[PDB]
Amino acid sequence: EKYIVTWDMLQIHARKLASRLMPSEQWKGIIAVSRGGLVPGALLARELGIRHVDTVCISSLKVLKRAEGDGEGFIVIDDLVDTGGTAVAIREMYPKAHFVTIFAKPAGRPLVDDYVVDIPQDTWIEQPWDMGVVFVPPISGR
Amino acid sequence: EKYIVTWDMLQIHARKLASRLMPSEQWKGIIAVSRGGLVPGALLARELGIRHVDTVCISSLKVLKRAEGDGEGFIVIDDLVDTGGTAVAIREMYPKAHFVTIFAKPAGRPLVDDYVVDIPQDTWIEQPWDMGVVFVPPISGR
Amino acid sequence: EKYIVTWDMLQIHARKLASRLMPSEQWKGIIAVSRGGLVPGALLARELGIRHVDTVCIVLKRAEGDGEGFIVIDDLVDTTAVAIREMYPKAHFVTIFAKPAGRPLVDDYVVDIPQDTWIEQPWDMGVVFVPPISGR
Amino acid sequence: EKYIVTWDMLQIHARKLASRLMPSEQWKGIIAVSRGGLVPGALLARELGIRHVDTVCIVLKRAEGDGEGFIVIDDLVDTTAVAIREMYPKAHFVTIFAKPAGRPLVDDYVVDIPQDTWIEQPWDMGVVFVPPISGR
Ligand SMILES: [Mg+2]
Ligand SMILES: [Mg+2]
Ligand SMILES: [Mg+2]
Ligand SMILES: [Mg+2]
Repeated sequence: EKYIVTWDMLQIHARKLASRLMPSEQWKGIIAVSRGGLVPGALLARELGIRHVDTVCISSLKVLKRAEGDGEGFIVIDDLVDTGGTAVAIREMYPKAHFVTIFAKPAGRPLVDDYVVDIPQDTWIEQPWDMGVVFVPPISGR
Repeated sequence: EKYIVTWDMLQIHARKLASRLMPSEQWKGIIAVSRGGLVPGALLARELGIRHVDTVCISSLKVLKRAEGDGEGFIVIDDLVDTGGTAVAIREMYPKAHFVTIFAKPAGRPLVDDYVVDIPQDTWIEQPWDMGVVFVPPISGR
Repeated sequence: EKYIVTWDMLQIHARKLASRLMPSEQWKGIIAVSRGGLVPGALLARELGIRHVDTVCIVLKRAEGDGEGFIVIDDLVDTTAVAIREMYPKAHFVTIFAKPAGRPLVDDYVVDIPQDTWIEQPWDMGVVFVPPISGR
Repeated sequence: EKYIVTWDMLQIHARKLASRLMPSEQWKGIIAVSRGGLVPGALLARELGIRHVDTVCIVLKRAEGDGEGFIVIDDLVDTTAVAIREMYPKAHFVTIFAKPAGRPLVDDYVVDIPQDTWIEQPWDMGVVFVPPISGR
């Protein structure tokens, strides 16, 4: 299937994830996995009152940029987790961080500490930053 | 739970329902149950190329306004179906129509011919026409 | 150049029109012009608590009467406004948008748009994948 | 009176800015000003295919260098723009919106808003139940 994630829905899932991260005081900062985790990370930062937001950039492996530390007291966030991605690398670099994602495919579940929505292994997900509102012809030309 | 239905999502569900109603040629018109079925009915009419759109109005029972006929060749649409509503009355008035809804609670499933999304019996659903985009304070005042 | 109307924006306009139509009690029902007026009509129905909503499809089908006590609504008015005007001579005719040529044909409208305006309504659109500007 | 910015509108503005920043190849990375510049930054990152995104939190945390080859982005610019200007003297400083007092502080921006403009960003909002205008 093709799972469409709209801006409003991503915000709903993010607020639900933020609620599970309370109390906010247990966190010192947030490390967003670029580029997928940037928007979810910004939403979490807004909800938790956290201003210390950093990034970790990894082309597949090549660490372009890395937030310092072991992730203790930090939340590391990405948009989706599955097998064959960068989840293992993230856990090795920040073994002390709380790793969360918005979405998770079956194979990615054991790689994160928490997530919001379950996605079937076979489902393609379209994120809002990759879409736009445009004219769509009607299904029937009647 | 509180199930939030955004405008974009309602449109996605509606297009998916329209796809199941193809070929369009098997339909002569659409009868929307007011007020819940008005928007879904307008979306279906746009997708199927149907311009003959009528309404059926029923305060709970009192038929304020009724589209004539027995529903043969017509699609009757409402937003949600459950027990204790007007589903039985609709089937009696237009026994020959194709009754569809976007959402269905377990108890309402056997009352309609087709629907798109399953909603738990205990879940409250907020439709987009009842909402708006407004300032929301952060979960944490940190 | 395209004048895009999103669901959120349409809803904001319909609510401005609703507040102008208060008190709701003065109305018997709403007649939506098919298909453009269906969504604006449903929005007014919700805001004004009006359960009696009918339609006019032009004449494939038409609501009874002369529109007395009724609000007739369409989405846009350029130059049907006349057919409605003569079919429901006693109705309060309103639209969300109005182009210069349609302004005198309605009793009220919310948004003024230029005559050459290329407007796209939200029911004709949708959220789809859009290739990035750079292929990098 | 409130100037509301929806996700859809912000995205349209970010894409206009992206097309102005082509070719993407001329850039090494993007430095987003926390937290306002995080979302506009992620949008530019996607449109320009830039994977190197860093942040400056003001100084709780700051990206290395003098901004050479980098795009520094914030959401709005009134009167930090100066701190950035001196921290990354060689960076291309851009914002989505700009109030009159902030205009000369940035190298480029997309939308001009009046100095008394009360702007609300989409990350501070959400879809919630809104009582109908009539209780009928
Ligand atoms: Mg990702
Ligand atoms: Mg209903
Ligand atoms: Mg029209
Ligand atoms: Mg800001």
